Amino acid sequence: FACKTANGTAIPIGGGSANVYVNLAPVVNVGQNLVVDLSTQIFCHNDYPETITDYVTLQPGSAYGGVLSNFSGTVKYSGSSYPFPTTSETPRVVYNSRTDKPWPVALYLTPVSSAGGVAIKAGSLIAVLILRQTNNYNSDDFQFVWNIYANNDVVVPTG
Repeated sequence: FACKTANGTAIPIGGGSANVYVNLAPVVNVGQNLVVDLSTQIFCHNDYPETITDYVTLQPGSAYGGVLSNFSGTVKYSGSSYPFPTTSETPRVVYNSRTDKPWPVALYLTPVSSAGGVAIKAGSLIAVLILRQTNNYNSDDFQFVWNIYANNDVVVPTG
C-alpha cells in the first residue's frame, strides 16, 4: 500500500503518518455538501501484489480539523456513505495491483446554516484521517494518521 498525491508527492508507507496536501473543490448539493473528493487527489498501489494483498480501512475518530473542526457530515468510502466524524471502522478496500488507483474517499458536510460558508486557506488543516492496514497472508496490522491540508483557497458551503 503505497500512495502519492496528484501533485506527485509521496506519502509515507509502513505505518508512518503523513501531512498530505490536496486540492479541493467544494460543491453545494441537495443534502450533504462536498468538502473534498480525495479520490481525485490521492492515488495508491501495491508494490508486491504477487506475494501479498493489502486491505485498508478508515478508523473511528477520523474527523475534520482546522476551521471545520466543529462540523459533522459523511464520508463516502468505496461507494458507501458513513457518518463523519467516524464512530466505527469502515469495511476494507483491497489493493492488489501495481497500477495506481484512487483512494476512494470523499468528505461531505451536513448543512447547518442558511447559505453560509467557511473559507479554507491554502496551507490550513482540513481533516485528520486514521487508517488501518492489514493483509491476507500475514498478521501485520498497524494504524497511521493522514493530516489532510489544503493546497488552494476555497469556500466550503455550509448551507
